[PDB]
Amino acid sequence: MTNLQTFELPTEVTGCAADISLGRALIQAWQKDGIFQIKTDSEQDRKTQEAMAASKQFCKEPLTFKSSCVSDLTYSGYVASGEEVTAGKPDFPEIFTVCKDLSVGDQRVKAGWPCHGPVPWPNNTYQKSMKTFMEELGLAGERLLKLTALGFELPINTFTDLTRDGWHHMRVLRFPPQTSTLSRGIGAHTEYGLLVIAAQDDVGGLYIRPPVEGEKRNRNWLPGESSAGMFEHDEPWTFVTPTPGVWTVFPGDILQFMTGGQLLSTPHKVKLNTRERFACAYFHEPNFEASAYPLFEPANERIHYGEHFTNMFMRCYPDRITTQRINKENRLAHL
Ligand SMILES: NC(=[NH2+])NCCC[C@H](N)C(=O)O
Ligand SMILES: O=C(O)CCC(=O)C(=O)O
Ligand SMILES: [Fe+3]
Repeated sequence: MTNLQTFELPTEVTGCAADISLGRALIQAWQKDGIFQIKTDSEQDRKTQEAMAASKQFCKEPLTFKSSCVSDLTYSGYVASGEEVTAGKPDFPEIFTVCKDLSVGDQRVKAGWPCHGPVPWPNNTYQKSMKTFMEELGLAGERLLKLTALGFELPINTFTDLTRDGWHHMRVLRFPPQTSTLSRGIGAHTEYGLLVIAAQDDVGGLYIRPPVEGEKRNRNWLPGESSAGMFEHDEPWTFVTPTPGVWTVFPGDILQFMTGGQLLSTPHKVKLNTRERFACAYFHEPNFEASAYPLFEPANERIHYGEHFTNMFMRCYPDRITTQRINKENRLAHL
């Protein structure tokens, strides 16, 4: 809580002795702190700062242009400050969401799969910066998933077998400065996939909740057990202090389900600061068609990830044209 643990990942994870020891240490760090940091090399750091710069430049565009970067096929594109709701309350960052960039010629888009479509990019320079960043983030996610399997003494590709053509996506965020009566950036929530890899500038605002002995956690993938808003005003909340040259990593709903709670989907929230805050949250996700399964309970329960993703994003954006078209064309009922 006072100081987060920081790890260096190897370029390749093969299953050697050092890989197993590192994977164990990563799991223990999650089980104690709910989060850890990983050191970035010069290339990872450059691509991070390049993405932040593109984010700041895009936010300087007029609102009428930013609001035009929307799609009714995919949730990729702009989200205005105040548009997204968490636990019914408006969240206040402006966001650009980057999901899998699929042309209208892609077979899944022609088949009308929910959430599948081309990103409404503001320009190609912004596109190149975000795609390059997400390639680098994906390499880290695969390393982390192999180390996580090794740390549980599972076959090395237990999780990466679910992430071939994974539904990886990213939220490019700018939080506005606070007012005297409003400091809620995003309410307490958990993410939906396997891993969250996050970067931030030096302003500060992210808080996470570590595992708490005796504290039962809602299973955000079940009806009536949303994690949105839970524990929001009760300690403990660890401040994720801005630290140069690191990314933060914590698990999502799928890891909690697959490990039977031995890993918890880390609740987190953002408070507005006295200055605007830029951050990027990347989500290393299963394939949209993947079905996650219990690893430690020899059980019929499954999570169809794509269904979880679509359910979650419709609850984030009930009035977005993407949500309207899913309802109008029964795209989720179809799924
Ligand atoms: N699309 C997201 N990842 N949103 C993160 C914030 C929480 C989200 N509004 C929810 O209700 O679950
Ligand atoms: O602001 C951050 O660092 C993370 C924001 C976040 O949790 C999210 O967008 O899901
Ligand atoms: Fe989040």
